[PDB]
Amino acid sequence: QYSPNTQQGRTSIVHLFEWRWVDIALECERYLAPKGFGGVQVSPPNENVAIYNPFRPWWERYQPVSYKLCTRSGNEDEFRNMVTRCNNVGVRIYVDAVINHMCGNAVSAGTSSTCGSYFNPGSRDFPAVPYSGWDFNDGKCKTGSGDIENYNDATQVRDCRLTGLLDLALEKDYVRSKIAEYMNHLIDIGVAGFRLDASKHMWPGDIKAILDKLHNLNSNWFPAGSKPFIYQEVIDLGGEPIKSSDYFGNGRVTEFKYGAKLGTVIRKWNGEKMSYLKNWGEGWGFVPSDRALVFVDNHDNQRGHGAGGASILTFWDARLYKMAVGFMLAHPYGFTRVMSSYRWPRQFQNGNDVNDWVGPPNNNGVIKEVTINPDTTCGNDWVCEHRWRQIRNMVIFRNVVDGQPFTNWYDNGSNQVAFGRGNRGFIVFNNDDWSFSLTLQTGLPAGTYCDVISGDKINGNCTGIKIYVSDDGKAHFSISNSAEDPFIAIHAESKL
Ligand SMILES: O=c1c(O)c(-c2cc(O)c(O)c(O)c2)oc2cc(O)cc(O)c12
Ligand SMILES: *[C@@H]1O[C@H](CO)[C@@H](O)[C@H](O)[C@H]1NC(C)=O
Ligand SMILES: [Ca+2]
Ligand SMILES: [Cl-]
Repeated sequence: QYSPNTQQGRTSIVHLFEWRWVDIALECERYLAPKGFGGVQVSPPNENVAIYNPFRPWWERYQPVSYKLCTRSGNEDEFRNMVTRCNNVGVRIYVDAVINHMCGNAVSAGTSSTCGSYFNPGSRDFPAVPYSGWDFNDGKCKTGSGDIENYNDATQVRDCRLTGLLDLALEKDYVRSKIAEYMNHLIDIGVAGFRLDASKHMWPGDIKAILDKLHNLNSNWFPAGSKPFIYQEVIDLGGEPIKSSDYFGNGRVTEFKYGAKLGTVIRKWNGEKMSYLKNWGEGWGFVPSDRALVFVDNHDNQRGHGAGGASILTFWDARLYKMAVGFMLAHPYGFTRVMSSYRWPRQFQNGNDVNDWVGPPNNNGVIKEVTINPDTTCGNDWVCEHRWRQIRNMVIFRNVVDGQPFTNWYDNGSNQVAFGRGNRGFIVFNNDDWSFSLTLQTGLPAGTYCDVISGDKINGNCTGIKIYVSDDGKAHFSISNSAEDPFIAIHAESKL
């Protein structure tokens, strides 16, 4: 469960948050395959509650009604078509599995669901997925409210309702089997793995029992015996009894400390500096690299009130964001997930965004298609960070330097740092309020290299900055604190 199952050489996955299946299928063919992306995390593909008070919020997708592959992203035919087309070009699909719970206990009964299935939260009746009151933790939870009230009690966090979400009795073989039936339908369709939503709210042993019921990947696309990639969404910032290490026997875990600390370092909060990143990784109290799923931001915390708070960097902070994503993609620690978002009317009121609930761009509730502009950016309010030159080229940088050691570290005692990846890549950062002009040891063979941040290598020439490495492996780097992107990256495949 620890291997991503991406093609050799492809080292990242991209979260195409709220994208429709037909648009992801096209994206796999026209961009993800040629640009070296390993795979895509898709939004929950199972039927969810259609919420209309706040109009179709993104979070309605985390309130299941059934396991039918029928959502605003598309139906089962559209989902299968996307998995087949993506797999046919070597780009994998990872499903966001919402398996800890069904919808909120106070949601009204009826057919207000993405596939019209009937459901009655009050009576614990979800007939589309034979689930009844016998399949929930109402009698197991010990809190006075029935909801999670205190994170200092690890039992309560697993057996009670997360903000009222009906909590499935995951100890029951029937419930484990209905979840495995859903996950195996997806594996047999061709998915390569899963993001296990709300993993902190599930017992490590219950997750293990479900994973033990899962098939190996579809043998028409994957080698025999390939186990699905599992990355568990566990929010562990160190202040509670639940530790993400309790989940290592099931697969990888999301390392939320990664984006939180990279955000405080790049924002320079409480005196933090990039020079402090030499020991980035386990040295900062993070999980083992081989169990980490890393990212700068995710769909939830990019809204400001999630794991990491206001320190999280997002596309809204474009300049610093590209630098954070660049550092992440250059550094060997963990398996990287790049975020791809949609723009919404962010409106801050008393320190909080009152529009953080806004769902994807839409016409009367129907998600808008992703349009591609001649300059390769996206229209219809899709941000497409994965298409930004500075991010896409760093996704390729990670591929080129795959397996290469962290070496040749340099720092000015403040925010000007640099490091290489063996003899395959080198990156330089300037987050100080002054210029960086210095000759550094790069560890790379002599020659002319194109900076893949300010430009590209096209037709044997560089469209942006050019770096000259001499026979001694040294090269001079000049980065003004007022440059569009205060960082330079060069690698074996950007060499002229
Ligand atoms: O609708 C909601 C929802 O889905 C989630 C949610 C959060 C997670 O961390 C999950 O893992 C998850 O599956 C769902 O947040 C919520 C928090 C609220 O206060 C109210 C809500 O209505 C939701
Ligand atoms: C490099 O760019 C110049 C134009 O600036 C062009 O004449 C030359 O042919 C390019 N080199 C290659 C190898 O295409
Ligand atoms: Ca639970
Ligand atoms: Cl996540």
